[PDB]
Amino acid sequence: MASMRILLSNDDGVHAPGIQTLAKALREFADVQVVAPDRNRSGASNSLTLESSLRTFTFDNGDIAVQMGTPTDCVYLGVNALMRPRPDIVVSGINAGPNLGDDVIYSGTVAAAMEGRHLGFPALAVSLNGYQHYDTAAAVTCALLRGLSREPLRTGRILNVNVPDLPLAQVKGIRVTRCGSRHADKVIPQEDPRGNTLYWIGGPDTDFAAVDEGYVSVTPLHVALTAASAHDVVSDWLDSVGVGT
Amino acid sequence: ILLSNDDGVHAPGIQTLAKALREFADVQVVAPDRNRSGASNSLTLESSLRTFTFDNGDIAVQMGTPTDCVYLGVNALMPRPDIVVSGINAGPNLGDDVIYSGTVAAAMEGRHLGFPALAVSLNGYQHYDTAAAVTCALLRGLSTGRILNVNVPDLPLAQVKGIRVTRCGSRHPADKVIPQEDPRGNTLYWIGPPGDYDAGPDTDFAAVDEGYVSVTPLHVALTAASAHDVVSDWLDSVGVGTQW
Ligand SMILES: [Mg+2]
Ligand SMILES: [Mg+2]
Repeated sequence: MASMRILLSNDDGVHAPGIQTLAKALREFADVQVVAPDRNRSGASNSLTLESSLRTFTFDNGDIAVQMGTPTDCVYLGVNALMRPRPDIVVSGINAGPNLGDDVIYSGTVAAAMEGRHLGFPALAVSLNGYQHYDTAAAVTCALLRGLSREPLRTGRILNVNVPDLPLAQVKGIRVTRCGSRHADKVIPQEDPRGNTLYWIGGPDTDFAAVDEGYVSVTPLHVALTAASAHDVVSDWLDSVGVGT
Repeated sequence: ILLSNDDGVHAPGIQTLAKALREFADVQVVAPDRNRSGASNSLTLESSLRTFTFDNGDIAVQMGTPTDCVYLGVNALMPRPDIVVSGINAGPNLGDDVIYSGTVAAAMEGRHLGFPALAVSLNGYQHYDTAAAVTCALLRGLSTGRILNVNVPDLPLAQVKGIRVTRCGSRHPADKVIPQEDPRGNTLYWIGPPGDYDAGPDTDFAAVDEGYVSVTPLHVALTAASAHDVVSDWLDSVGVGTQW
């Protein structure tokens, strides 16, 4: 029953209908602090903005927008400075458009969640497979948060949630999925004065399939980029050709 | 060699590397037509990407991503390269940022396509020669399915101490959040170390602090660590589809 501290961010910026819908739904049963970008960051790199002062705007309701802040900037500032006591969880969304595939790491929605993966509860990244039923997506997120406060799930990770763009009553249920994959298939030029020649035009368990079949898709993600297997197969490769003239 | 980057075909880091590498190896430059450090690094999956070709051979993909430059370079524009390299970046690529880095991304498209790949970055602004020298030394190797991720101190080559096989950190422990004001009184926040330290003994972060070339074997993480049943059981135990 008790009040969970939620850091809410996104990719689409403080004004987006997705984050503002979710925030209203969440403020009914949780303490919500919005720290989001000052603009829509679709197509924009994610990174922590280091050693460069970030200006902070405060809205009437207390939402805060970070001037030129990436989704990771917002999460970093929210976790370490802007939400006191420190948030229990980071929620990122609701994003306008899906976040499916192995390409999700390059998305700002996932990136914000990823930045909040070390908190008390695993981070949620929430995307709507469209632009209409934010209500459905906000409902699915609430169910998830209630569940986490009931029986906690292991931290250090994120759940990537994709919600079909459907009325709540038409959603068939929730599946635990794994990410899909979309991609040599390059084509030919067609410029009117032939300005250039070199051109391009570039599973039953995948997240794509569950969403297409009308289900909420939940993919558990973690970041691990090193093998102890690689660490010394290049270390003995380095000490092979050491210092010498 | 296919040489690309994140900061553009005219970038100092890539030009200094392409010149130093043209000593030992043959290089084909395919890089974005503009600085992309602020742009997303995914492939542009369903559009027609124009290319520009300079007198020296260099190719610039118009509005290209760093991965686009590797994909479009290999399977459409360039004999097949021996090693795909991602030019000397202006600025570090340390810890969590490697997931987000355009420089790292370009190397990643390389090994997905099935090539050896190198990504290199300068922790500063001045000593591209130092970084080029380090890369040339490294490329001079016996001439893993993982990319090396290399970070170089911004020092004259003679001031550089060693070379460390490192792993990635998350975020630097020394990087704190420091509240500030501007002359207008606006509230501002500054992320980073107030001076000097305390980094993980084996991390990419640590090496650079101590004047050492960080080299990390790398592969991006979209895995679950087979934690699919852990969550599957969690949705059954707690009512998540109940209230509808
Ligand atoms: Mg977005
Ligand atoms: Mg760059």
